[PDB]
Amino acid sequence: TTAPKPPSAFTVEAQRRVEAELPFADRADFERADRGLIRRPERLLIRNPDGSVAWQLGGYDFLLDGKPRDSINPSLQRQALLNLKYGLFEVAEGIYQVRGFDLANITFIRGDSGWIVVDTLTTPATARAAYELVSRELGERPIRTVIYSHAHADHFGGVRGLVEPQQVASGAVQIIAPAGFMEAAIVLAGNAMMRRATYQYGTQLPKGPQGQVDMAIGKGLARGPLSLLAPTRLIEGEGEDLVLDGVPFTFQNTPGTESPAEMNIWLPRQKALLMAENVVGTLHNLYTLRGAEVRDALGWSKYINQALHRFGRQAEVMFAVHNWPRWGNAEIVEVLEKQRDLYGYLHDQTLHLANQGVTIGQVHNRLRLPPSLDQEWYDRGYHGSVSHNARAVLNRYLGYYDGNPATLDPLSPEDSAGRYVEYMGGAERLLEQARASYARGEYRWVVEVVNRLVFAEPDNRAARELQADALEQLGYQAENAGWRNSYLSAAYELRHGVPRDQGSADALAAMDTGLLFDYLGVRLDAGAAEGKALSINLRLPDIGENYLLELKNSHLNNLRGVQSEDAGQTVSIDRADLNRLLLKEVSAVRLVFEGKLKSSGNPLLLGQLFGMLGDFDFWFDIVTPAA
Amino acid sequence: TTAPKPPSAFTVEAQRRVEAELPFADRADFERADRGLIRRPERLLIRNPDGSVAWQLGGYDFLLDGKPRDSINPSLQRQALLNLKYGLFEVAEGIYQVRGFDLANITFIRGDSGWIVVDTLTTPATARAAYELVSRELGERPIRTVIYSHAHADHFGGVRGLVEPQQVASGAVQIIAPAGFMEAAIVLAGNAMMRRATYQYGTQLPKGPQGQVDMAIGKGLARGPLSLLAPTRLIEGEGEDLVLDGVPFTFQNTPGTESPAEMNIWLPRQKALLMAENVVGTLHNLYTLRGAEVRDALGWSKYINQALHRFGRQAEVMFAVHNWPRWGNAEIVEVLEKQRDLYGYLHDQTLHLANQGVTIGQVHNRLRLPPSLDQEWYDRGYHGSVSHNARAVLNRYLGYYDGNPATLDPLSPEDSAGRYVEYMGGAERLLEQARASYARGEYRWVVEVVNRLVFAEPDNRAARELQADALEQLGYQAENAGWRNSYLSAAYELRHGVPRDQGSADALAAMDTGLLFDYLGVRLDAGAAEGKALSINLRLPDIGENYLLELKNSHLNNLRGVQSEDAGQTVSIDRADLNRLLLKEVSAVRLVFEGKLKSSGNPLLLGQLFGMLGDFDFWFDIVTPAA
Ligand SMILES: [Zn+2]
Ligand SMILES: [Zn+2]
Ligand SMILES: [Zn+2]
Ligand SMILES: [Zn+2]
Repeated sequence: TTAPKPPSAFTVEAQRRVEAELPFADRADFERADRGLIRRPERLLIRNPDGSVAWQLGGYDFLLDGKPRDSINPSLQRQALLNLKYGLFEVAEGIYQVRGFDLANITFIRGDSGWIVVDTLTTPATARAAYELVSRELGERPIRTVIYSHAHADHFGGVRGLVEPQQVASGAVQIIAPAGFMEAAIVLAGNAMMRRATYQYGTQLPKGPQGQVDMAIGKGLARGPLSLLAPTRLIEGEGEDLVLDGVPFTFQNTPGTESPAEMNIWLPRQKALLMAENVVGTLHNLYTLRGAEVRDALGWSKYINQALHRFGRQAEVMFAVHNWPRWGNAEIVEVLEKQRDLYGYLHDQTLHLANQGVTIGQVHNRLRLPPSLDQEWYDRGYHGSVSHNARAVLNRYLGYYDGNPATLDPLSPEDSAGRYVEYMGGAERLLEQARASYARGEYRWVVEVVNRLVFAEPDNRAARELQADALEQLGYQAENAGWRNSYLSAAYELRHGVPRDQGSADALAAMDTGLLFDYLGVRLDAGAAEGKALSINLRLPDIGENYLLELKNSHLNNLRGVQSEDAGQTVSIDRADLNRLLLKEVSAVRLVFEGKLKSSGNPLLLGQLFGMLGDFDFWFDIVTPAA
Repeated sequence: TTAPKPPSAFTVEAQRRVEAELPFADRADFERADRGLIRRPERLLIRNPDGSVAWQLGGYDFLLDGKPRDSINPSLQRQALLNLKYGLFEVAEGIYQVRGFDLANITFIRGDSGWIVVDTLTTPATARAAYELVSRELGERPIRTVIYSHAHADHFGGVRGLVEPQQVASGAVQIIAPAGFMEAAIVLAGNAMMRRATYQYGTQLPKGPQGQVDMAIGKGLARGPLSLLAPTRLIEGEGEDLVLDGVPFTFQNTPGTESPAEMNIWLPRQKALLMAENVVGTLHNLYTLRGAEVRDALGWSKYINQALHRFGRQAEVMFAVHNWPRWGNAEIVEVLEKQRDLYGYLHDQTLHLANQGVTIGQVHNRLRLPPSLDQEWYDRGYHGSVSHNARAVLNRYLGYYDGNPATLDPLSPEDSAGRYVEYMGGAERLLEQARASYARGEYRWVVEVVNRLVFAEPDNRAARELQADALEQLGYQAENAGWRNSYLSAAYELRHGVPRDQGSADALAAMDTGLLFDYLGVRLDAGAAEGKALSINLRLPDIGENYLLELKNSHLNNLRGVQSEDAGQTVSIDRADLNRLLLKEVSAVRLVFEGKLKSSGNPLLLGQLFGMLGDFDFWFDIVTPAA
């Protein structure tokens, strides 16, 4: 049947096992998340200018009860409660945070004349709504300075809810980031990334006991326009000691951790340590299951130890861009140490195992945390997991292949499935014996093999539903947010199928010219390029950039700071205008007649180049072979 | 049984099918490889100071008749002959390389008063044996200058074969390398790598039609001591223009291509362009099979184009650190162009398909090169392959997890395998069907499925012998040198089982202290460190260095530039001696009595720490679960 089935007796047995292993008697965080609450709006409904709902908490009311339900891992349900403690907070003297308005927190520091604001949330609507609370409770003041902790959409995404661009250009507002920021915010596997993000965040899922419950570092993500205002000042080297509105500020770049650009903030007046997303109320991801580049556990662990050693020693509160503060120099030194040696263990021991021959596809089943790290709530794998970080690590050092030539050149799962089912007595006998495995709770095994049958015959109703039940039974058990979301999302589309009938200005403007052409490079229908050849000098004089375009062997090349004598067209167009072109906010025909788009040589060639460009459908099949 | 089997009907149909796919008619490389030949010595026999053979070519005699064999892919056979074209060569005026003294080429350039040497092969014996031949053939000259094209050992490792410390330190010999060479030269999965490397290079195989025929960038790899001297000057920035003993050199750095530190070299006076390992006679690795970090196809494509646009236009000969030179600006331009568009198409088209939802499991079965690139020998996947570079590329952007929560949390292959065999009736009905499939040629199917049973029942001789039979046919088929070797090394361990048979001073000397201790942390047995906690101030007075060592929650941390007044112990020891300690040249005890190892605080802690350092077996089980 197509609906969410109650937890099975094993799934419950699993939840009972969690009670037995995790120190639930430690309830301190509940006090730490309550501390300093200034205002908690009775209800929260934040609306984008479109009329759409960015952000909403009432779909999580069923959590407010605090009662058990057994289709939720009880450790995860605990984090889901603590992430529902939203509103305005004092962290320390003149430093404040609004939590539970979005995935991340926005943080307000008092200066002599007005707010220094750290990060800005995902979208303008929630940023705005958050600063309005700061204006209602603490009294209205202007935003002189906005600091990006690190280069994620979670933190620069609502900057247009707070300030608007002429304040920046005029300089009523400054905007600060670590060196690396603009390069790091910016694409090339974005369609793939955003589709597998629907899984990881469970975006089709309803909010509920069988659906979405929590996203580890927050409830979830706000939806709406993404914005992006460039920094006017960058922190270089190892950091800077700056004064902003008369408040002293220490930046400590940790490049190449949870982001390529990132920095911790040390506030010596309040003895406050704002640790970016380096350290939060969860084991962070080394590899997001969304799809990404692997992250350096080792430099991660090493930068937390540098923070322990320069600031952790003399700190009084430690707070972050997600989750909540911990006060007390003793709790601060311990947590930092434990987090330091979390990313260290994951790293050191994963590779220690790999130096004993344990592959990328075994290491997750062998690595376990020592008690002193497993028994911490801030060390649970809510966002990242022990399992998939150790592979991520393994994958960082040795790549995807396990050393075994049996798997050096595999057949696609759809083309391999048919013979798997034929060897196993066919579907009806594959299933029959699968149910027997289902009926004793080997949900990790049933998902692997029934998967084969769904790929061999994706119209087989029976294959999908059983696979779904194994997947949903597996999700109810999940401690990690992304896992739970991911699993249940699969079950959703096996039961119903996928949707059938289905830009940022700031982002495309943020995107480097060279990289646009690199993004453009990904466009190319090779079928259309086959046999083709052209070269085109592009010049964009607003930013003083000249590029050589060269298509040949079904590949678009681009090279900054060179032109050719032999190029068959010269195009001359401001980058500003070229974005409007790709954003369709002007017509090219309108640009050329305006004398904004200039041409010499063959005028067709640029048009030909863009004619050969395919597109990418958002709803591609993940759980079945292509429809 | 235990011996190698003939090519099957389906193996040599496959060998045939290459027949028409590939232009055996262009044999123009053969004149390319023959040209400039000054001497191919009678036979090649290079020994180390050991008495053992570094290098020898007489085991490749079977190819010298040059008759095709169906146990070899005819394209690899073409390369394998081409790489037999060893000896001393002229490339241009006053430019010579010896080829076929090691995996790479060594390059001698005439100066006003001596040689400029570019690269050093793998080990001191071969580089000295090269240098002697050059000295016999066209006169003894000193090497005043040695240049490292890049940071792989097959190019620096033979430097002590040509020079040694006092001529460098007197300044009679300078050493040029690209900035960042030393960190690039030097660990953390050093053991895993190497053992998966025996399979890549097929160190266990015989040289024969039924073993190791070639290694794509050359014959194979010489065996010997690994040396390394430090540079005296570095090329920084985008590059630099020097005059060495009257000869004008231009250096174009290409960092983060085949090596993190690399440079192409341009010689204007002969119009000669030495293209490092950016451009050689083969599709190179993006992802080495032994296990390493994914490399950046895109930067690689672009640096070739950049070189195309600075030099290629005006080059007359283009030679490289592997394989053979090519003459004619028209050819030289063309080759470059194709190579540029090769890695770029690889990068773009993987990302294109990925953006349409083609996962890490399908992509290599989707992507194909277009003819222009396919039908050039130098674009053949001998070293790297289109099939594993795509997956690497997909892997660099999205990671190892293909998106399907059926694979999110797999059971190890040896805990699921059993049911995979019970699912297929039993080791009876798996072998029955599997030998049926073997008769129809389905070798990529069979190596997958039987590996289920070899993992389920790692003693079953019929599973082991069949798996081996299917893997060998695949190895004969394979166009790739690593692939072939891996397939035919797997076969060899399945049949005979894995040996039960049972370090470079310069290498450790060049290893940063932090990095040395990062690796020691990896050696830490997690069981012996549980619950303990110690902190050590390490001082290394020779190099001015100070480290804080901290073990806690089962993790070894190390921190440069820090000292704690609460450390339980302070150990004071020249890095040079800590080297010697780790190279077992000298004992801990003797260093105490020579006043070379001093202590204060708790004198025992350093010993306790080292006591908790475990060890690794080299010969770990790859083709079966851990014995
Ligand atoms: Zn982030
Ligand atoms: Zn965030
Ligand atoms: Zn190399
Ligand atoms: Zn090499």
